[PDB]
Amino acid sequence: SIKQLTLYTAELDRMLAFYTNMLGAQHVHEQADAFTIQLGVSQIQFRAAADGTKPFYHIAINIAANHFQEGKAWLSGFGELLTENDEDQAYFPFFNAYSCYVEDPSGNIIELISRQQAAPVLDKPFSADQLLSIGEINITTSDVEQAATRLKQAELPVKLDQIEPAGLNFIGDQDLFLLLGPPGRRWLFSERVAVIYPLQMELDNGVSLAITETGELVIL
Ligand SMILES: [Mn+2]
Repeated sequence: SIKQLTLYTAELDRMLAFYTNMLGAQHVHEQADAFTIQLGVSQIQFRAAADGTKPFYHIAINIAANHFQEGKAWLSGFGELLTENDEDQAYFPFFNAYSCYVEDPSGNIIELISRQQAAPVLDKPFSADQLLSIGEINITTSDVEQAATRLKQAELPVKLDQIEPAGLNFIGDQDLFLLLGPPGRRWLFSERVAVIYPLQMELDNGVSLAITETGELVIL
């Protein structure tokens, strides 16, 4: 799992307000030029972006197998559900998962993903407290092959021979997938195209990595 994910935002105040309203004050902690949100076992720290930049990312959050429709209703309370092909939800056969989407104030593509066999069945109502963990984060890089190699050296599940430098590459198993790809292409459910912005993350296993502002994946 992702223990800590650090992202940048040009809209810190609006984002603070948005996530405090969505998740509750108990899940959000404000700092001077950053704040954190707790998503189950995962934390995201949003930091002030450099002037003249407007970073955004694609983040999917795991929810229970049996709570996709509740999650979808809940999400729609915070913004208009995104659509693709006139559909306001998606089914992904490869992940056997249902997904729904909204944009936050920075234009982040916030997905709720309900993995039908790779998530728990929770016999209990859905709420902000039932966001399980981070299920997806884009790793948008200036060198996909170099990135894949470093990730495998970091001992992450990478099938090097399958890596497509020009497309999206799913890295992981179970309930967490890093979306490794180049910039350029429009994200599903969004007007926005993949663009390199910096981030860093620490995994549950103690592995930590960074994407520099030029798109280099660097294993910290
Ligand atoms: Mn996704």
